[PDB]
Amino acid sequence: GPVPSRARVYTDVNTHRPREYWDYESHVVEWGNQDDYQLVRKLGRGKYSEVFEAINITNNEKVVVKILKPVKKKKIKREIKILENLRGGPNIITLADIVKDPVSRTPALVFEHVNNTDFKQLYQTLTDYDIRFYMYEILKALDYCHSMGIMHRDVKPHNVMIDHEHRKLRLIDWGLAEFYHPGQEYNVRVASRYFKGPELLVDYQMYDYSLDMWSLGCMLASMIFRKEPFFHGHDNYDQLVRIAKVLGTEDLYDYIDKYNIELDPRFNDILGRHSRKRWERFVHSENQHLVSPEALDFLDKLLRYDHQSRLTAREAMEHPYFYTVVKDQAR
Ligand SMILES: Cc1cnc2c(S(=O)(=O)N3CCC(CCNCc4ccc(-c5ccccc5)c(Cl)c4)CC3)cccc2c1
Repeated sequence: GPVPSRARVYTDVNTHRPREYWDYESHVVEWGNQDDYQLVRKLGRGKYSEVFEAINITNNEKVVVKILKPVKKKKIKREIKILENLRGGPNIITLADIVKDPVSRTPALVFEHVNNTDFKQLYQTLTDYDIRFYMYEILKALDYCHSMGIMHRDVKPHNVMIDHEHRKLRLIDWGLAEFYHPGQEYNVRVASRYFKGPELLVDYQMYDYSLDMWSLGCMLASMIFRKEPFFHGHDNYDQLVRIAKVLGTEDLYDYIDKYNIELDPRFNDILGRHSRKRWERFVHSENQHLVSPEALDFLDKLLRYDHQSRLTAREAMEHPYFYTVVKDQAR
């Protein structure tokens, strides 16, 4: 059976909190008054929610309403508790209220007003500096939630809002997030395929905050190399193959050995043998303006098989890739 693993940081943060902090099954939702909010316009739709701009009529505040599609009550409680625990954190969406929808009977989360810039208009105009800046802003949200004992587990472009006009950013969709407890075995069937860590793909359940750092690395690769998604698997198996064709099979098998992970002998044959590639082979005339030695060094230190060897959020924030942004922020 597999060798156990622990977060290198924020290991015991939840153990030191009152049980109610993380024991979301005990949480009692006190519903607000639905009549306080009038929907104004639809902003977007997901498979799990509909998002609207609304107005709080009690006081004339602009608000955003996320009307949840039916999900298991446990997972709704989890997301609410996490949002409440993280309220006020840097670049975390701020949950103002919780109301039941009259029509669908389903829950509606009410947030402090947030703006999204149509990314497509930005994508073609995003500088090397901009990427460093926004990556730093994401890292502030991740360091915060990790420090608060919470893994996002679904880091991806769709879960990152920017308001480019005001240089503002928000990490959204906390629906897959979970509390970190040392020893706990988590469901590996989380995150979008392109951003799943190797730990998920090889079925190592005793994972931690460092999952988010892999996903972040996948995002960084897609941005600097202009290749979205960067690791484009067509299935969960091929996802790991795409990774292995870049990082190499030697380090993959070293990881599996270190943690005594049992992998299907079939998987071993379809994985094959691949050299570790230099990152330079993915630089081309279109993307080279986004790529620096510092960007590649940083990327290298996120995208490791061994979850324990990846940078933490706080370490990442100290990395040379961010030096001029930090200096400039401290204007
Ligand atoms: C709570 C809530 C829920 N939804 C809301 C909606 S929505 O549902 O319509 N909405 C969902 C979110 C989606 C995100 C677009 N992300 C683009 C992006 C951003 C940053 C990066 C990036 C990272 C690192 C370095 C450089 C760039 C990249 Cl690569 C891409 C837009 C659409 C609108 C308004 C307010 C809402 C409020």
